[PDB]
Order: sequence, then C-alpha cells, then structure tokens
Amino acid sequence: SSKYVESPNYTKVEFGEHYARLRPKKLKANIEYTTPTGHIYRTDHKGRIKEVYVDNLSLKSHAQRTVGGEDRLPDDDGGALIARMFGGSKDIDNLVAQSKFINRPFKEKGHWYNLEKEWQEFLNSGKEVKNIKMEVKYSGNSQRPTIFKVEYEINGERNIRRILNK
Ligand SMILES: [Mg+2]
Repeated sequence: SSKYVESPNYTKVEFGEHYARLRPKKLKANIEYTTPTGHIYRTDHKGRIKEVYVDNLSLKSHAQRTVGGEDRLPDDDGGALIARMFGGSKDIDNLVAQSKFINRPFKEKGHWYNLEKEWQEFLNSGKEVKNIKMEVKYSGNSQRPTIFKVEYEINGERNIRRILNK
C-alpha cells in the first residue's frame, strides 16, 4: 500500500511551529506536520523533506530562488512537491531544489509537470487521486534530492513513478 501509517520515528508538530529557524528558513528534524489542506510531511534527521502523504487530492520569491542551498544547481528551480493548485505551500515546507527539466514543460521531458498534468486530467474527469505517497531520496548531506518516488491510486488502481532529479 501507499496509505499514511503513523510512525514513532517522527514527532508531530502544530502547523506553524515546524520551522527550526526563520532566518534563514529551515525545517525541524525528524518531525511530521499537517498543512491546513491536509497534506502530511515528514522530515529526516537533517530537516530535509523525506515523505509526503495526500489522502485525497483535490483542486484548490526568495524560497523558490534559494531552496537547496549550496547544493542547488544552475538549472534547478524551487520546485513544489505538491503544486499550488492542489493546495500546496509556496514556502520551504513544500519546496525542494528540482531540475527545471522535470519541473517545467519540456518536450520529451518535464516529468514532474507531466505527473501534475495527469493528476489534473484525472480530477477534472471526475476520477479520484488517492493515497499519494512521495518519497524524496537524498545523497550524503546534500539538500538536493537525487530521485523522487511517487505512489498513488486512481480509482483504486495503484501507480508507481520513479523520477530522477535531472
Ligand atoms: Mg512545479
């Protein structure tokens, strides 16, 4: 399955108190927070977003410029894990350094954008996008994701996406 299961490896925090630092912005380590829209995030030991959960998807800056820190590449964008149109946050609690070639529409590319587009088409057509589980993998102490693992169910059918951050 890909449904959210509670875990003792993460301590839950009130939304608004999930930042360890304000200047510069940084998430607390090994925590779990639920956005007002209901999206659940988990951070690892270094304050990096590690897991994202959406029970039921629906249609509803300096952060974008600098997320990823010293590990951010020239062709990276500040990429939302959960798009704004799905109720996603525009801040660091939802942004990661994401290659523009998957974040934006690119011919024969734009995988993350294309995933979001598929989800829109499903929702618009009256189908449910359920139990989304994102796994964000990192390498060493790097703030920049290497690969995105996404699981989700479309009217019951489980789908799996592995998207390299290149
Ligand atoms: Mg995007």
